[PDB]
Amino acid sequence: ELVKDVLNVLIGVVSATFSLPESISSLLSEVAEYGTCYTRLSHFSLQPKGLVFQAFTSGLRRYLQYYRACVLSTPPTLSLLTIGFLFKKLGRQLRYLAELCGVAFPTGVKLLSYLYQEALHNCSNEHYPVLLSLLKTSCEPYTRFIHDWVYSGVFRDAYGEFMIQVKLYWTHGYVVFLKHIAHDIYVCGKTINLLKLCVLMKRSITAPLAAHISLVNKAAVDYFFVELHLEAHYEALRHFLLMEDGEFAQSLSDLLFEKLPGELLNPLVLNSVLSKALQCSLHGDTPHASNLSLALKYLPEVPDVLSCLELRYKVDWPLNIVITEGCVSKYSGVFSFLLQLKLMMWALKDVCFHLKRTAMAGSVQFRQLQLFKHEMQHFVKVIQGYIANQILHVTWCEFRARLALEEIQRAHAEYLHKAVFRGLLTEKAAPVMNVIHSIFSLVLKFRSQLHPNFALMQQSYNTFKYYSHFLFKVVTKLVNRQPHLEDFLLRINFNNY
Repeated sequence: ELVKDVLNVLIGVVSATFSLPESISSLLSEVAEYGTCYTRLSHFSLQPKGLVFQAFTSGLRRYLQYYRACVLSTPPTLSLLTIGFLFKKLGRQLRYLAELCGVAFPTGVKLLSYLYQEALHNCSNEHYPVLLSLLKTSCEPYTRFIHDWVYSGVFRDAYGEFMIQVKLYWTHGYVVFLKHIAHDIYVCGKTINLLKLCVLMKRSITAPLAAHISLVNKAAVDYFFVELHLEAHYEALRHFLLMEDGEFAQSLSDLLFEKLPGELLNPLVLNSVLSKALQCSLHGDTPHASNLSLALKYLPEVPDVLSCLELRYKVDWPLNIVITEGCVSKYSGVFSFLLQLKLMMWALKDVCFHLKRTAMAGSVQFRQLQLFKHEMQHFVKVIQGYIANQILHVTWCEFRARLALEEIQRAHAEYLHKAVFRGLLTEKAAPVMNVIHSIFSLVLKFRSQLHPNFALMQQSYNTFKYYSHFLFKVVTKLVNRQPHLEDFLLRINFNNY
């Protein structure tokens, strides 16, 4: 009858006319060449390189068996033409699966995403369910690795199909699905790995996932405050580095300035002056109060306004990862300025005290002399009042009502950066800082000449009044081009021009 011959070609077994009127051969090739793709699949999807490729390979055999189930089920012996028409709406789909595979071929995520773009490309048509059932199982193992960083945190990779592979401790290199969740997964895992050492709407994935991301991060930040006192370290480093606590800088700087080369630089005096300083603090002497390594960074040789010296805080592991080893370096930048400021309010205090013992001696030469100090002191006691208003109070209002895990890195990087910006240390407003040195220098010369050389000092003060009068113009011209500098005008200029 020949029915059992054509039907035994979709299975792959050869026949009397299938090797490996008269026009029936042409209409036979319409069903024959269908079989050439069925065999061309088992030769390609037989193995049980990549793990996601195996599942997609394991998904194909979940389909062909149905194609083997449909055949040999309905027709015992039907008309010849019935076969060609019955296997048309289904046969052409089998030839479509040849365009998908080879009969090179991506692997890993590159394949799990390539198959996705085949869905939207041919969505409305009848190829939607078959492709979907493949994608629904071709991503099954890939969810498991995603199901590790979310629940357990053990990274299980074999060949690199995962898009992510494996002091600083944050060198798990990272670089389709919605990127709104991609970068979040990368951080939703590193937190767990850090606590261990201490229509195509994708709703079936994010919904069981986003519910767990917010609980981890909230428990991660809460882990820091209520147990490791992150809120304390900030409000403690400010007590020591930014010199917020009086009776400490006025005891440290006051000690060092008593000396001024080979002395004052061995670790016997400068590494001990701190342990004498902390006792006069009336605040501290806690586990926080330690780790104040008063270390130096230069070996100078020999009237100026510079004494290079550093003061570094020290931290331990679960806090080292937040407070960057670069941020503390910038505290050292803002510190050497603030210490340099105290050198004025002590040297200027000296001449105010050095002159006190001189007092009978009342003449025009005397009173006209002392009014210089009153005219120079008021300037420094103004620029200091500015610093003690921006870098310690208002920039601290932010970053204190701002906090209440990635954000902690940026919020801190924004707190200090505003402190060095309002501090006239940025290179943008550098000329405003350069002129300050001319002011500070002249006060030191005024300290050297503690009336044998009055006129030598009278010329010095006149140079001071010129430079100060020059500052009022260079800062004003820098307003048309910084709302931070605005408050300086109201500070330097008041009831004058």
